[PDB]
Order: sequence, then structure tokens, then C-alpha cells
Amino acid sequence: QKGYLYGSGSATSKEASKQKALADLVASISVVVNSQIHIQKSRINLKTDDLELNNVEIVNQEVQKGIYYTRVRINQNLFLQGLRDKYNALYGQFSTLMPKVCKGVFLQQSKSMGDLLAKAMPIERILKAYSVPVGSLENYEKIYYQNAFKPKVQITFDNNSDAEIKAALISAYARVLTPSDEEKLYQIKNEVFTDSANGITRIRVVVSASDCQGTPVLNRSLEVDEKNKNFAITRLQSLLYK
Repeated sequence: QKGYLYGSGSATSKEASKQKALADLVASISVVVNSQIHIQKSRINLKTDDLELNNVEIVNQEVQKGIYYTRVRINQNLFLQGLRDKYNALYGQFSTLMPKVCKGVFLQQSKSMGDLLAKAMPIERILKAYSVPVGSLENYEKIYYQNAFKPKVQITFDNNSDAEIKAALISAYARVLTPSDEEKLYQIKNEVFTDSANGITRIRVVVSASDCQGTPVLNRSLEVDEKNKNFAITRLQSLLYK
């Protein structure tokens, strides 16, 4: 009950009006919120967006001569409860991302943990600044730095292959991975003919979650690209049309 925040907008379309008014409402709440953490910090950082809200009230709607106007508001307390909720949903989504069938994690499952922790911390900063509970991420962070940032995956090669480019590969693999030798964690087999062929599988199972890359440009060390291109591959497999 204690508080109601407003937002309002006008556009040559009813829908566009609605949208300009939410935007303006989120924008308006960011302010009240940022300066609440500012009048708390022991001495507009975070900018909220629709993701953070739900189904808010329409207080005015007018239309005249082609322009539409919409004004919206939301209860401050319902707004916080909704943050408590998106947070709780983030927390219990993390638990479904941890170690599991192995001790090791792999790419997307890691990127996702990174994302949750990145959405959660700001939400949590807000919540603590208003004296709502939920206490701690510290534990999850630990679990993240010790299993998921990177992380550690074994990297195998073939009885022959070759070193430099093998080096090139491990080097690129490394801007995303931490080559490890400990077991009970995801593997990535390799075979390089002139251009690689890559396997994923994890502990207890051979879940093949991997494809095979090539680039016939043979110009010696100047084929640095199987690397320069391998990154871009492995990155955009964290879910981005691969």
C-alpha cells in the first residue's frame, strides 16, 4: 500500500502508447531504486527492464486526433514481491545446473550459471536495499568458480597429430576452457588431419555433444584461422544458432 509509482507515454498507436508508458514506468522505478541503494551504501547503477515486472495497472487511456496516451502504475510493494520472485526463480534454477552426473561442467551449462548469477546479484542488491530477506549467493558463487568458470575439461588428441597447431587449438580451447587431466569430467577428443574433428562425452556416458571443423587454406602457420575460427565456433555453441 505504502507507495505507487507512475509512468506514462503517448504514441500514434494504442499499443505503442502502452509500451512507451511501461518503459517510462521501469525508467521511473530504476531512479527511485538506484537512489535507495545510494541512500544506503556505507561510504543509476542498475537499470531495470520489463523482465523485472509483470501485469501492472492501467490508470488512463485517452486517444484524440490520432495520438494515444496511456498511464500505468504499480504498487511499490507488489513490485518488490515480484523481484523476490524472479530472484527465487533464479536461485532454484541454479540448483538444476550444478555438477549432476559428473564432477565437471561444460560450456552452455556454465554460461547459463554465469548468467543467473549475473541477473541475481543486481536483483539482490535491490532487495537488500529494501530489507527483504533471501540472504546469500556466496555459496553458489563458490560452486561456480570451482566447477563452472571455464571450466576444467580433459582434452585428448590422436597418437600422431602435430604440436604447433595442436598448441593453437589448446590455446583457443583455453579462452573458454581449462585443459585438465583429472577425470570424472567432460572430455573432448581430437584428431587433426589438416583440420580438426572433435568429440564431447562426459563421465559414466559417451553423450556425443560435438561436431567437426575444417579449413583447407594450407599456407603453413598462416592457417592460424582453425584457431581464430574455432573460438567463434565454440563461443556461439553456448546457444546462438549452433
